[PDB]
Parts: sequence; C-alpha cells; structure tokens
Amino acid sequence: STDETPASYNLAVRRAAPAVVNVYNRGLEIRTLGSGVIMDQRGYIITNKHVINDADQIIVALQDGRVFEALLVGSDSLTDLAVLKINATGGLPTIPINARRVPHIGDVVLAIGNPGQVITQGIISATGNFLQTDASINPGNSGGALVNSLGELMGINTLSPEGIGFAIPFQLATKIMDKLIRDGRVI
Amino acid sequence: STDETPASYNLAVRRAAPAVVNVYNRGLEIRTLGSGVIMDQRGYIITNKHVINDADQIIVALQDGRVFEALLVGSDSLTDLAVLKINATGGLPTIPINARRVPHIGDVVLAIGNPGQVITQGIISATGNFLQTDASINPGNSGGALVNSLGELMGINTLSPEGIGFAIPFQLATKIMDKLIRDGRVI
Amino acid sequence: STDETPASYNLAVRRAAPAVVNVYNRGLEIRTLGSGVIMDQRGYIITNKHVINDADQIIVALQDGRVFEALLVGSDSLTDLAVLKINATGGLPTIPINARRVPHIGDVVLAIGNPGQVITQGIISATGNFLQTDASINPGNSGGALVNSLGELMGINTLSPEGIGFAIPFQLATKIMDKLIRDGRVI
Repeated sequence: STDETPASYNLAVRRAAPAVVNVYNRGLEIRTLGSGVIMDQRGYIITNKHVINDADQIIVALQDGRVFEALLVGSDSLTDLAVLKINATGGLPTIPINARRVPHIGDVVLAIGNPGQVITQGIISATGNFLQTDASINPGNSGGALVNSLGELMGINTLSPEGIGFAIPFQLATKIMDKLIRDGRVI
Repeated sequence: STDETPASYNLAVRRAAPAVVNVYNRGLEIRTLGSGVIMDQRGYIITNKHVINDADQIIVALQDGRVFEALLVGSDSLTDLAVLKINATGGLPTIPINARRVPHIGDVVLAIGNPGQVITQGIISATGNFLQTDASINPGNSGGALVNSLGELMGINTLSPEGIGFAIPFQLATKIMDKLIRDGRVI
Repeated sequence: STDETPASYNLAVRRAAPAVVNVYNRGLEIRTLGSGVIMDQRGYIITNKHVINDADQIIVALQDGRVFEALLVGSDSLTDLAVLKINATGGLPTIPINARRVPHIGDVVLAIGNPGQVITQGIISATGNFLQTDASINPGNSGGALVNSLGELMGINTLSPEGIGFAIPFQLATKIMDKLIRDGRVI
C-alpha cells in the first residue's frame, strides 16, 4: 500500500477548482448566494440567474483569497444563467474548456461548488435539453462547474425525476454567454 | 487535456444499453410502465412483475426506434420478475451475459433504465437474498439492467435500509426466466 | 468481455473489510448498535460514542465468525468517538493504516459498515473540521471505516448540508484513541 497510489480525481480538481468561485450579496448584511465559474481572462463569470436575482451588491471570492466586486452583464431566464464581470488583475484562474471534446454517456464527472469547497462525483447519465448526472447537485454547488476526469468543462450545475441532477452543456453555455456579452438579455 | 482521454464507462453503455427497452401499456391511453431487458434472440424479455401487473396491451420500444407488441410469458411474485415475448425480426440487441463471471463486492456497476435513457453509477455493496448497490434504483430504471464496467449483466434492477438499491442476481434471473418459459408461473 | 477484468475496488474491500466489526448490546434482548473498527493487535476498537452510549453489555462480532465481549476504554463527546477493548486471541484482523499517506480531495473512498456487510463508494469532497465524502453515511455504517482504493484508513464514519457524509480524519482518530487509552475521557 505504502508504495502504490490511490485512485483519485484530484488531478481534475487541481485544474478546475481554482476557477470556481463563491458568489455573495452585500445588502444594507453579507449573504451567501451560490457558486460561479470564471470563464476567461477578460474576467467574465457564469452563474445561475436565481443566485443573482436579488443582489444589491454582488461580490465574488476566489479560492486563492482574492475578492472582487462583480457587475451583472446580463441573464437568460430560459436556461437560468447569468454572466458577471470583474476587473482581471494580472493572473486569473479560468475553467479549462475543450471545444473539441465530445461528452459521452458514462463519462466520469465532478461537480465543483463553493458554498471551503465541496466536490461530488458521478457520471453523465444523459447527454444534453440539458445534461443529466447522478453527481449530487445542490444549492452548495448550484452555478458551479461540472468537469470530467481531465478537468475539462462539461456543464454548469443548475437546479430546476428524483436522484438526478442537471447541468447546462458547456457548448450551449458558451454561446449564451457570448450573446449576453454582445447585447444583454436575449430572446 | 486535449490529447488525453476522459475516464468513462461509455464502453459498458454502448454494449449493454442497446438491449434495455422501454415498456408501455396501451389501454382504451398510452402509459409508461417501466424498463426491461432483452435476454436472447428468441425475443424473450425480463422486467418487473409490478410493471406489467395491470397491462391491457404491452408494448416494447427499443433505442434504435423499433416498436413491438409483447405477450406475457409468465411471472414470479417472490422475485417480482416477469418474462415477455416478441417476434424477433432479423437482428435483435441482447444484453451481454457471462455465466462464468463471478460478481465481487466493490465491482463498479451501471444501472441502465429507459423511462431517452438514464444511467447511474455505483458499486456492488453486497453480493446476493438479492444483490445490493448504491447506484440509484428508481421507477425510471426499475426492471432495467445492472452491468459491470465490461457491460456484462449483473442483475435486474428492482424495487421493494436507505440509500441502497436492489437487483436480482443474473444467475438467479436466468434460471427463473427459463422456468417460466418452460411452464409459466412457478412455485 | 470474457477475457478482460471488471473495474472494481474489491481489493480495498478484501484488505479493509475484515477489520470492520458489528457492535451489539446484550440487555436483560440482543440489539444491534452499529459498526466499529479494529485498530491494532492489542485488541482496541474505535466506534461512535452514540453507538455505545446505552450499552448494558457490549459485544463485538467479526466477519470471520468470532464473537468477543468488549469493555469501554473511554469516549470523547466532541468527536463522538469511543474506544473498546477485547482480548486478542492469536490473529486479529486490523484496519490498514498509513500514517505517511496524505488524503487528497477527489480521492476514491469506500465506506464500510457492518449492520452481512454493506459497502458504498464516493470521493473525498473536502479534506478535514472533519473529512467530507459523498459516499452514503448511515447508521448501518456509522462507526465503520472509510478507506481509499488501496484499503488504507482515511476516517471513521460518523453522523451529526445535504447529500454529504462525515468521517473523522484517521490522523485525529489515532491521537484521540491514544489519549483515551492513556487516561480515559479527555478534555
């Protein structure tokens, strides 16, 4: 035992987890809203619309200790997504994305949320309609990332038929985010 | 990441999933009853007795798009199983079976149900009394197949002590099916 | 299929499972209290304090068929642990421990309980505050072992924020057990 190595998906955690952030509201009280995912170096972030639906002031908190204020770029009710913006100081951790990767049924996936961080393991039950997984999906990880064993982004964890969780396919999430950036809410 | 391959049990899905079918009732209304498993080329299928307990007309629907009517060969209350029959057009997808394979505690297993298909992942908690697994077992996959990472049949998912699901060992399921074929309900 | 081998964590089961015992009370009635873990050859065992909180007479039952009476060495309310003692006949199965092993987030873990034995699979969601896992933790495995794919001890399953289970890190559990052995209850 001492010689060998445990089976583990910590590799996918080290690659993906730095990019998943906490999302807060600062009214006047500091409340925890949910999780979120840093998509690129420009400083754009994806989260659930319901997380930021009633935010007086939005705050984002990285795992490395940094704390930015975020402005709502726009949302999309149908997919319950929302894009936030923050100033990117030199060096931002971003969620690994592979546009060429084709998600397959049976693929191992980790759901990464930041209520410290909590990570749960499952598989892709059904390929995206949305992507299904049996990894626990909850408010503590709602708005966070779903990634495969390599750490590549498979979807955005979302809430709202038992035992199964939902994530918005990363391919759809990318397009929706782009559209919100270009205009704002889109129909 | 782009170079490497995700950890996945899609191999077992491709081999086993084509053999797991949807089971319907057609009264006079079309209702979804549950899932089922094509065992052989003769056209015999296994499902839960409770799925077909009140079926005016039984219909079976493959993943490839085909739709047959099925006749109840017989059932077995004690194990809550039931065998159906359909005409096998040339080419029927059958559930991989390995009579030589010895199921071990800790073995990875996928529960395959067809409410599109939903697949969940677990292990064999206890070897069959029935086989136990922590893979989600639900009406959406009740009557469907439980298979290992190779895609070989380990059991038939069944309902009716929390967090654990039950499957009838494939070795028992085979014998019971044979007996029903030979006579009908057996005691 | 016939040639290849199923993916499985039965190796970790064979190594660790013999060391996880059933724990009973014998009033005057024989009641099942919970699970426990044989730590060393001296005959010391760890379990939850709530399991042994009201035991007139404590009995321990190995998987190999042996049955000892156990005496409460002492407990620790804060961590809900308790150490029992039994006479070690030549040959006692002990839980594999690796003091050098550093638990990482994403590590595969099996929760081993003895209500026959029930084993569930998960990962380390958060490294220990206590260790978190998405492996099912329940009364049937409360007080039992959490081990990685090698079979090394990662924690002691404990009860008392949804979908997640808790285990006391093996490093903390070892120290607490030592202290109880030295004195008794410690503050």
